[PDB]
Amino acid sequence: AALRNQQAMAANLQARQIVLQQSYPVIQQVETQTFDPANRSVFDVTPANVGIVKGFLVKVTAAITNNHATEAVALTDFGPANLVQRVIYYDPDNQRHTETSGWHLHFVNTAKQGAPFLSSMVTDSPIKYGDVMNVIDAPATIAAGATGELTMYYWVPLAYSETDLTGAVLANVPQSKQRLKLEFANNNTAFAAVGANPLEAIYQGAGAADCEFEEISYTVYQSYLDQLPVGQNGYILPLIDLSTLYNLENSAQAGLTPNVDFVVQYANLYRYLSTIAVFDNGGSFNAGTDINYLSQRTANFSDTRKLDPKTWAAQTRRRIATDFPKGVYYCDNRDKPIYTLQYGNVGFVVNPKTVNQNARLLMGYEYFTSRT
Amino acid sequence: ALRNQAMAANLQARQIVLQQSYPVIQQVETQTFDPANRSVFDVTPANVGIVKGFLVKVTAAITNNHATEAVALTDFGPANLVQRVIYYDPDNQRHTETSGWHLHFVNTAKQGAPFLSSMVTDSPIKYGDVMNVIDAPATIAAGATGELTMYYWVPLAYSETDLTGAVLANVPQSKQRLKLEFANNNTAFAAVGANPLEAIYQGAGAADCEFEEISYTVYQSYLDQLPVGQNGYILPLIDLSTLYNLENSAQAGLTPNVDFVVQYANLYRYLSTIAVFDNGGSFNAGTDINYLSQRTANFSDTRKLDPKTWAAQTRRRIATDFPKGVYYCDNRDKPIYTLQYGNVGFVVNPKTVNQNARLLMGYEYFTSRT
Amino acid sequence: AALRNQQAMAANLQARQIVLQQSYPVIQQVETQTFDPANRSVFDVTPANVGIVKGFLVKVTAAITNNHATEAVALTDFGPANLVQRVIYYDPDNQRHTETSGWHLHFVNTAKQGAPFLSSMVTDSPIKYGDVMNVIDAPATIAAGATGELTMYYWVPLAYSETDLTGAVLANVPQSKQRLKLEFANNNTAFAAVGANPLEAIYQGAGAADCEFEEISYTVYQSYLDQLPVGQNGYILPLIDLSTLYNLENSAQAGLTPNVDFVVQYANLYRYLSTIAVFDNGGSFNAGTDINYLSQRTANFSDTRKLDPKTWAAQTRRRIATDFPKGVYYCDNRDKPIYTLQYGNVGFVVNPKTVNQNARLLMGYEYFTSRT
Amino acid sequence: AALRNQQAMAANLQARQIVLQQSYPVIQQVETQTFDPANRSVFDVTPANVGIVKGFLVKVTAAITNNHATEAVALTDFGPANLVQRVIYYDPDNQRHTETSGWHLHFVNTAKQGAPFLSSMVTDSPIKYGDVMNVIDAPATIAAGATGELTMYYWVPLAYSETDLTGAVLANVPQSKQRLKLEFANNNTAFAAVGANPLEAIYQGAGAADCEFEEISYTVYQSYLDQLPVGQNGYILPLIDLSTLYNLENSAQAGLTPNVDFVVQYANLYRYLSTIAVFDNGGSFNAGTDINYLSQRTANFSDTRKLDPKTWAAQTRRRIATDFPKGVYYCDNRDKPIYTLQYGNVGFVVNPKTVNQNARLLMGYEYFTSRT
Amino acid sequence: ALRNQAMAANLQARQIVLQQSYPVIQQVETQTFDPANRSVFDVTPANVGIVKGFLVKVTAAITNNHATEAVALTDFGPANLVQRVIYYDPDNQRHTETSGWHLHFVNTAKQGAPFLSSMVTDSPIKYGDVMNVIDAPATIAAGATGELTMYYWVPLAYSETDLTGAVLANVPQSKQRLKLEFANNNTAFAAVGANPLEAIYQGAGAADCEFEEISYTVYQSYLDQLPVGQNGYILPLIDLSTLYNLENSAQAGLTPNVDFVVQYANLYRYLSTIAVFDNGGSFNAGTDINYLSQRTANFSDTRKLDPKTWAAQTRRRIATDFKGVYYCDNRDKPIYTLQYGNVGFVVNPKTVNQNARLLMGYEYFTSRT
Repeated sequence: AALRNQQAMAANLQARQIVLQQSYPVIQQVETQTFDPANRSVFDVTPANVGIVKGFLVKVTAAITNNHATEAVALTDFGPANLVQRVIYYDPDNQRHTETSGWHLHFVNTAKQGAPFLSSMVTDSPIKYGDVMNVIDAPATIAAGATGELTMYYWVPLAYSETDLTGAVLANVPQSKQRLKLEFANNNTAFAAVGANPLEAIYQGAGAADCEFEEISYTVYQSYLDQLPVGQNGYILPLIDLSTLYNLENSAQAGLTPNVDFVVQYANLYRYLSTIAVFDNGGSFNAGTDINYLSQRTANFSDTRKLDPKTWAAQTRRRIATDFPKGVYYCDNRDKPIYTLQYGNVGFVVNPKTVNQNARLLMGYEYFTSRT
Repeated sequence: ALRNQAMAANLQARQIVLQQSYPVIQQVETQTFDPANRSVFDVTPANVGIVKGFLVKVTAAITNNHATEAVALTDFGPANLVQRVIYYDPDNQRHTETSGWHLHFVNTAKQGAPFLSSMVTDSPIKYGDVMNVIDAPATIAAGATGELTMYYWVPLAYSETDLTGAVLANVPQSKQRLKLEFANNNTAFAAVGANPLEAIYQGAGAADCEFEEISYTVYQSYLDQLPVGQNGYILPLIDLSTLYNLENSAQAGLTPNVDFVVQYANLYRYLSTIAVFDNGGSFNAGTDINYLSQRTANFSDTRKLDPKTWAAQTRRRIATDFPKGVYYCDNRDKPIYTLQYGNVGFVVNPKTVNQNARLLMGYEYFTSRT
Repeated sequence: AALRNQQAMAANLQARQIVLQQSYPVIQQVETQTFDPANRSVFDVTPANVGIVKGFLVKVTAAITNNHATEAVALTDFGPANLVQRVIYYDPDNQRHTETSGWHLHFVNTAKQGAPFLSSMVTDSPIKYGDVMNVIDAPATIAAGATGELTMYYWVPLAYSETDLTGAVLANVPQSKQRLKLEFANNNTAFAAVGANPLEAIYQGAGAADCEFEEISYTVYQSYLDQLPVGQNGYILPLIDLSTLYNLENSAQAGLTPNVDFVVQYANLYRYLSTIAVFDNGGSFNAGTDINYLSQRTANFSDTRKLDPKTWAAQTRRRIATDFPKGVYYCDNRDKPIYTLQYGNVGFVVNPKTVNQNARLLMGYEYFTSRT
Repeated sequence: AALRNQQAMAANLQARQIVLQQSYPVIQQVETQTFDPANRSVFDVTPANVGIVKGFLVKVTAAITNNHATEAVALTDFGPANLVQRVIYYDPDNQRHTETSGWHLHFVNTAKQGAPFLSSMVTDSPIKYGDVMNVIDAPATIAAGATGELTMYYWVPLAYSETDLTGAVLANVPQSKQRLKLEFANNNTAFAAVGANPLEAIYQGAGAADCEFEEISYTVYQSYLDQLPVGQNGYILPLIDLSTLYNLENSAQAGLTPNVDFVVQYANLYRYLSTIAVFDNGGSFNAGTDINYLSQRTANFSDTRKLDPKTWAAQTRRRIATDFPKGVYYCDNRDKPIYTLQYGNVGFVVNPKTVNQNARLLMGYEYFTSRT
Repeated sequence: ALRNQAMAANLQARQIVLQQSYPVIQQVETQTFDPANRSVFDVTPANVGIVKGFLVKVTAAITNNHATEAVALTDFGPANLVQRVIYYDPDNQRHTETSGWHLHFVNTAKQGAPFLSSMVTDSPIKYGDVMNVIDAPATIAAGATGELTMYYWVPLAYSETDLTGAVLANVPQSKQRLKLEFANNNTAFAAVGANPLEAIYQGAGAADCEFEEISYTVYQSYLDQLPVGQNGYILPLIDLSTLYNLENSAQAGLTPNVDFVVQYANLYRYLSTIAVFDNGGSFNAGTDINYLSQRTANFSDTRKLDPKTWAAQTRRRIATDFKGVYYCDNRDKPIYTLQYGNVGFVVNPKTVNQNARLLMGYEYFTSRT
């Protein structure tokens, strides 16, 4: 009783280690396409069915021309992170894993790297290191009549990390394809007029109505483990890792009122590793000034980290070495995931100071859950 | 496992009862009233033989006293003439406790077509909607009075041939209780922009609509002349010690693109599930949903489907679609039965979630009186 | 002698019942794709190899634009049922089961449901039931310059029904894939000009030459039984059910002449459950007026149901509660399948009243046959 | 000792024969697509998992328009053979087999046929045989403003031949898909300007910059053996044949200097059946005039066929009844494959007479090697 | 299964016969005639040794007597100099019964290139069409006379090394019958717009074309000096009791986009199939066909292919194409149903003209039973 799982854990970990030691990691291009967003913006990519799939690195480039006669546009807070609006992955058994927004996926990529994802840090080095290759790049502004070039990368995870295969997918089933759906930005989502909500946009400004994509291009690279190890009983595989879902999902909630606790409940069964809360205060994104405090509480009137916005931000600076954009708040629960079974119902709390019309909290979650 | 013997006996006894007794449908009560004065009634069934169910006939006259604005039927319309029903047997045990609209949708699921409806055909012979069995004006114009008729079947027995859930009432004098809560001037009419879920009519003239009166007649269906044997009454003991109930519940906490899971309880054998996506007062034809499913912990989904494909399965069951935002799931041949609370859940992954969104659940299940 | 089969029958039925009682039914998505028919229209789907496969529910959607400057097009009699031109299934042993046209598969789906497949019946109910979800839908006409949206569903059967597993497929063989081939409509088959044969088309009219698909999308859902029951001798399985083929096939025959019996022979060995005969009278499809009578006869000059077209149609109204489209005739032989061994050669007969140029009978059959 | 292999050989050959005698050969379409190279040119085809796979016949058609106002373009030496730039195949175990250029695959198809692949020979026959069906076809020139239509076929081999199953693939593993990757020509590879290197191009000429594909279409047909024979121990299969890789691969080497032996070493372990050497003399392809001689030598200063270009070409005329295009040299070692273990290191030699800037030798190899 | 023994013996006997006997090709008959008077001839072969086949040489002079219009060769051209052939062995059993054009196409399929053709090469040495073995003027102008030469090989034995189908004729005096029906003034010339299937020339001057004369010479190929053993003549009994025949048939009832299936009979082991799509007198290069295939009931198609891909397989067999003529090689694994129609040849037409039909041609083995 319960000892069977203690054994299962060791067997799973043992097999994971053997797989990591014996297999060979491969990153391979699976598809590349250049398109005009005016014609199409939704794509369904069919990755290869080889060994254990760890994730996908998605490269996105775009050329945007601001055709306005006189006015410019400037990057929104999320900018190129909004080149992909939504990403959804389905495994060979047609089970959904990650299903979230490009901006949420990007903030998690940053959280897991411990710094702005794939960024180039600035130093005093006289040797010419720096932003040489423009891996993630977008012009701060695009003047009237100008064309800007952007590059963005997203890592869509299946496995939790390079050493923790929890969430990985065994794609060996012939005739049963995986599916990576990408819903890209287009001329209706990428450009926000002055005064409009910039949340999902790339550029905002007085020239927005005349901005257009010349083209968008994407290349999907699939990362997997080949040459899987075989034993007496055949393929040595961590069964728990491969039967666990590691997913990112987002949601939206409204109903905030000044000085009243707004509580977003965590669902049961899911083990929440991180939580992101974006306070879209009716299109306004503020640097903590519209919030009294944020917290996580296990009901029973018990906060584990009720903090003023600046102190909450301080905890985040310890995790990613900088602040997330205005109105974006992060919470790390990786070592002790929020799990309602072992702590009772828990909720994420925001007590707003100021609430504009159409205010809402956009939540992003990272979690583990059993397939069955 | 002396169960085989128990079940074998139960089934034999059921057949003898069906073969030997005689079916009776009898009026037990009629009443006319004004919702302004009262809307909750406790009907006392007759204690005779084996009770199978109650057919409740409801008629109403609604007057739109507005000066110039009309109102139109909501999606549920006359199905909201009864807001709730509750049945207590002679032993003080509750069976069904649910909403009028859920009861109606189950009546439809069990019939295999919109309950007591008249199907349209090319027949030149004048069959058709001759008797207006379930009927309500599509609109009631300013100053007009509309006449409505609605029927509900409150089941105790599962069907005419399966007496599981039936109630033996020749037994003690202890009374049965059939509680009915009717629509009133506060629930029947929804203003433009208001949630129409529980209403009968919605529109610009709603504030000035009112019931002229409501009338109901309850007919009790039972088996009389029960067969007697050596030890006495030949009765299906399993059938009569099992409860067949309909129940509803409400759940909230939906978030775009995240699986919203409503856990099934253990002990109950769930025959069907209905989930209504009240998206903050808006009812959409699947466009606000990514997919629906039924899932077992650590064994994934047994039917994760897009909304149209989910609707396709329902079309095979009732020959049409349920109203907008209403989703049905048939598990009659293999009832959801966890044994462990929440081993199985009903899933809805929403595409868009408005303010005050929630899922209104409706269940049909069997469970032992224990 | 012959008693071994009487036992085999009981053993087969007993095992079928155990399988149905013990296994758990599952319907799961296996593949979804959106494509432009101008680029490709033939797909080979590789389903999953899990337990006993009962069939596939195929969802097909499409957007069609009529680019003609002035003329409209209208649905043909078959309409969206022609979104799939042909379907062919191969089991793990590479044996072919169903191999037929989308229209034939659809008429059989209707015959087995007892009403137009997945249709919404019209009633006097004031409660808002009806065509709410547009499960099978297509606009009656597409005007010049307009775009119409269509949805179609086909059930590709392996097992005869949900309770009769005859024809089902055991897909447990690792490395031996099943194959579901779908040949979709395209810009050359979907649109018929005025006067052209509408048989295989979706729309016909004066604007046909300028009609085009914007896109077609399909999703294949696989229905199967999981958690198969095990006994003393291992897996309990109905061996006769799993070694019998339940197939739909179609063919074409020509050579009709006014007032002369046109006879299409049934082959031996096959047990024919139903027969569909479409009188493509040179592109004209008539409501029985071009036929004297139809029949089934066991040679030896012996008709079992020689009937005038209206009386033949009456028998069909008893089966599907309405008539099949113009020129489509149905015959139910489910309780007593046509089997030449037990009745001698048998043929399906049509004695035409009028025969246009290029007249032919398109036959559709539903049958059971032994793998070996 | 070593006698076990002598037995294994006989068992393998015996089983191969049984398989060939008992199975039934099938060639079946698996996928067809029409696309615009401007949008995409790389495709990953998932073939069916049925029985023993022998190879794939790939049909490619294209429409090319020369939009130049005044100048024409003419076929390069390789022409339509460059419609496919690269082909790569992976078996169910994710092991790579052929990985080469379309031109190399085509020259090997020719070598194995004993004449230009799928060509129509010219004869004096008065009966109208000839190029009736244009199986492999391309207009010699495409004038300014004209559109040309091309058809090309490639056979991608797994099995060595129809009677020698060495290299064939057992594709029965459910959930483990094979993969046939095709990288097609596009508007950047198909058209060479005057003076540019024509190696990978289809057309070259003064109108090249304005040439474009209207479309490219491909259809993949899979050839396999069905109804595999079963014995006492189950499936009768040639284990050596099925565990041996028959692959084509190509490479590039530079560093040539006039009158000096340029040697390309053969790797160990591989059994080389044929060698192709293309002398890309800085974009110039000459009919032997830039070469002193070619040879194969087993190191130890020992040539087995050191020949002047015309005599080398004479040996090739005995194999394919004509010459390969300018600068393309072929060497048949089928009966006695080059194997470094049994002959020591061996190399292919070219001693150039003239060497232009950017000269290089493009090598194409056909070989057998053990999976393990 | 004493078959292994029978086959083992048969094969050994065949090899002894091939090793010990001596091949002979001998003229048995020559004749010149005017098609206006007669066009059907019954040639009597010599009854000697084991007969392998007959080489039939046909020459003809055609005069275009039209005042001003010419005619041009049809697609089959001189292959239509013989309309039909029928062979009866000494036991009154028929072997081949087919058309001259089908016989010619099989001659080509068996050679692996256009029968008795001269391949063109870059050789400076003057090899080439020196002897005009099979030859016919592309056109015959008004007032001109053209000279034609055609050869046909009527096989009994399957090949020079496989005596299956050969005939033992040293046997009874009972005569063999090689029946030949030649083209005549009514079949050789097609008017513009008329079906050219069976014609040699077609064109505006056709009505006034005529044969000046036709001549034929039949050469018989056989094995003499048969080996004798203990019991007597050492003979491959299976080879000599098996018939190797070519036969043709016609089928109609084609409809656009519908599978047209021609069933194969049982008992016969079909080595090859030829299907000619006579689309109402029009012969197209695959453009009127969606696909062709060979299919087994309840096991789908073994080779459903588009017309060009079907043609590609044929190019591997005869080094050229294959208009409207389609070939299928099943030599290594002959179509053999056991049940009539278990297998069929399929053609799904794209366009069907009036009077469309498929003209089938078969090569098969079957026991004398």
